[PDB]
Amino acid sequence: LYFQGGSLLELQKKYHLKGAIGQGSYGVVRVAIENQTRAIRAIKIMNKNKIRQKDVERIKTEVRLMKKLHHPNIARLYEVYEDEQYICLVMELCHGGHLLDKLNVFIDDSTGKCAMDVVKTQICPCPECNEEAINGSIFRESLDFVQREKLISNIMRQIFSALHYLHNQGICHRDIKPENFLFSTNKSFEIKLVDFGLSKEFYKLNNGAGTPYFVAPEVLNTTNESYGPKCDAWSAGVLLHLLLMGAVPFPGVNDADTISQVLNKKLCFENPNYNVLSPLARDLLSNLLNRNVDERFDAMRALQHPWISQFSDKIYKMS
Ligand SMILES: Nc1ncnc2c1ncn2[C@@H]1O[C@H](COP(=O)(O)OP(=O)(O)NP(=O)(O)O)[C@@H](O)[C@H]1O
Ligand SMILES: [Mg+2]
Ligand SMILES: [Zn+2]
Repeated sequence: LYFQGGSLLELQKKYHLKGAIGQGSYGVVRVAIENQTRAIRAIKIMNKNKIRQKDVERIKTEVRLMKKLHHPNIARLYEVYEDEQYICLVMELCHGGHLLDKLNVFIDDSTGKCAMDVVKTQICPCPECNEEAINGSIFRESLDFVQREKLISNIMRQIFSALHYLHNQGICHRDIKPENFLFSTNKSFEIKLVDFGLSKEFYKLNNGAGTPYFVAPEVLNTTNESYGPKCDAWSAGVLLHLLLMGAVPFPGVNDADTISQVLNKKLCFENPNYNVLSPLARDLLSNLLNRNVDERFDAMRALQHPWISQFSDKIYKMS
């Protein structure tokens, strides 16, 4: 666990450490102010001793990848600092909380339809969030059918943008799920992918999983790593289904039950329940949650699909 990082003495000179914005398995993530720029960062602190007591390879991979990636929907990793006991990762700070922190998705009992509320989250202790909170006024905003599809489509555009980029960089993510996306702020719906712990470069697959709800059947049905990045497109489809329908398509009582449903369940988007979706949403869902890998969309095809693209590629300015 050596990352060729700077010294922690340098870290404490360069950054002013503030309050926690999360806790991982190996330490906290703290807001930090870069002294010379006033940039507000997240510093992820990981205890090397606790790591060693498997995740070592995953961590080196996550760090090496996030450091080299440059995309507006992927959290940047700027700098690494370390000593014998700690790794400190200076990254882009997301103030808005997890996808499902801000988006409240549930089935409305009276109509049987999925409902969505947007929540103003109170997670970040940074100076900017502090300032806005004490000067401002607050809640839960309910979204109609049109608002929901527009917002969800926008979310999916960002997820597929990130995936297209990743796949073209030759990286399979393998853990696309709501928890791994954070909102940049409370002021917009910009999202960032913040976790690469299970990621692998294509050229290393088979060189010697994910959260069950979101894992593709071909991943579950393969002894080794003989599968492609369309596994990520499937995971994104599962995320989309949850956002649109209020529940995952394979809602097992436990992991074993979930794995069986993913493997056995042929999704039929001609079940009358999907009448609640626009024809385009229905069609995008069916093309992401296609068990036939050859036929399933990749990120590019998802991006070109009219549910995502229909307000783009215009000629005359009609606004
Ligand atoms: N760039 C960031 N900006 C803001 N918050 C972050 C950032 N990165 C991580 N966090 C928060 O820190 C928490 C822990 O990070 P995480 O990457 O989950 O560590 P972990 O040990 O992998 N825990 P888990 O993923 O649950 O097994 C996350 O839930 C985020 O809410
Ligand atoms: Mg993580
Ligand atoms: Zn903040």
